[PDB]
Amino acid sequence: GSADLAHGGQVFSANCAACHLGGRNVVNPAKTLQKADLDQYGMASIEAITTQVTNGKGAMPAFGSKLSADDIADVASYVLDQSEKGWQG
Amino acid sequence: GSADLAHGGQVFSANCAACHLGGRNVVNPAKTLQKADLDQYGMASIEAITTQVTNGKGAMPAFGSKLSADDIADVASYVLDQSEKGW
Ligand code: HEC
Ligand code: HEC
Repeated sequence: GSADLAHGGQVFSANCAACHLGGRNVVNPAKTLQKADLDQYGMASIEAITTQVTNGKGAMPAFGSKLSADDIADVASYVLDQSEKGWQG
Repeated sequence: GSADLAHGGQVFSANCAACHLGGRNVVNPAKTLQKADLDQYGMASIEAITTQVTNGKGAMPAFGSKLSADDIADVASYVLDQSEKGW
């Protein structure tokens, strides 16, 4: 596909899969990356995901000082794309 | 003392149990709060626990901007005390 989504998947594996492998949320099981959960909590957008990745929230760490702006844009795109695809395989 | 440990337990329930319930570690089972693990990684002290809680590490979030210094001292004392008596 696109370069952005591919790089987003690498940012995801290295920074997010520890808690969200395959769209899970092993820490807070009510707040997964499945589309229904993103929709329930108003997180089904690039800007909302970007805000939470940048600032952290609750038990989720912040990445705003550790990732580049492009890294965060790409990982947000990857999450939204995988969520729309049902985190298939 | 007893006051510190009691408040530490409340800070722990509100901020740490999501990942460390009963002294475990839902994200990385190799790095629990059990005495053997704290000893292995040099984390079996108020100073070490305070630092990690304040700064975060890896997938563990930082709490230094969200908790008072007293909150962090107390939760550190709680964790050390639980580890010594076995969670
Ligand atoms: C474990 C330490 C995590 C890391 C690593 C990542 N996330 Fe996370 N995420 C975690 C928690 C505990 C929560 C809920 C926070 C709360 O209190 O509300 C979240 C939530 C999200 C969400 C929203 C999910 C939803 O509302 O259903 C998103 C979109 C999200 N997380 C993305 C994300 C990214 C992109 C990560 C790597 C940069 C990442 N998380 C890491 C726990 C953890
Ligand atoms: C999930 C989002 C966590 C939250 C909430 C808390 N901790 Fe944590 N802890 C977590 C991880 C992923 C790790 C290992 C980090 C690494 O990469 O090395 C830890 C580690 C600790 C340790 C050291 C344990 C050991 O070395 O065996 C301690 C003492 C510790 N965590 C304490 C602690 C406190 C007091 C918390 C609430 C304020 C807390 N953690 C929350 C994951 C998560």
